[PDB]
Amino acid sequence: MFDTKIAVILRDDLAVWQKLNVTAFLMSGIVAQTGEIIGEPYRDGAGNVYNPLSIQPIVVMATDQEALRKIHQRSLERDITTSLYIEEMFATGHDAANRQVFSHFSPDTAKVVGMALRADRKIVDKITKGAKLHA
Repeated sequence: MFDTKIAVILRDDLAVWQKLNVTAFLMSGIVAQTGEIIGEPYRDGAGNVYNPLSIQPIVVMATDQEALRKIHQRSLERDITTSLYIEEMFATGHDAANRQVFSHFSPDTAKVVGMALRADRKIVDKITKGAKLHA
């Protein structure tokens, strides 16, 4: 059990492939930020070894555009550093280009399609208010 909680919030209108793509990228940021979540390697019944994974549970949620905006706004207000993915980042597969386009928007104008955060559990619940757990 953990002081913190990991949450991923997606824009509900995304295609399923888009939700999976965004989740993958958001989580890469979460691991980069807190390498301590990675555990021991997985080992199967034949002696095969696999990547170690997050030891901490990950809650996935979805909501609408304007609801995702306030969640974004709440996280900044609470001094949380988040992973963030905007709609325009679907237009290229290049880190430099996507970081560039990302810089063209602010929280009041961005079209956020996903966000992930890891923060003290009570804080996370306040930030994510409104969002629905994903089906």
